[PDB]
Amino acid sequence: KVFGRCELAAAMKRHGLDNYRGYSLGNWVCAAKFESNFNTQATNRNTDGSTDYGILQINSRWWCNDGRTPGSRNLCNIPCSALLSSDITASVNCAKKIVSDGNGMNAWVAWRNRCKGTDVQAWIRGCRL
Repeated sequence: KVFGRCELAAAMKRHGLDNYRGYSLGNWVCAAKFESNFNTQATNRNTDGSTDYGILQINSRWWCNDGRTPGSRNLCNIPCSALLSSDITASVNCAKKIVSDGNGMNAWVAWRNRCKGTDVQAWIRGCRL
């Protein structure tokens, strides 16, 4: 499922992401935009053999099990395929664990390079939240 900007904002808000660990809703929507272009089915292979899954491009080396990343930890206790679902619950729950890890949203490269320090409030403009 490819989410609309405001549709995703509302879904993330309902799932408790607005201001989670101090990150306003705009940050999460911006991250999703640049990580997967709002597509829940996005997957990307990394040079180290691990794969990024879903709306927030969560990595298989540490967070989910995809059966093909040797020596990986499954910290979110879920199969990576669960992260490609149209229901973002699994992605959100796992994202919460990642952002609490210590590096905050810096864990998401696209966020660090394209959202951090920008007017993230623009990502939720016009939305009925």
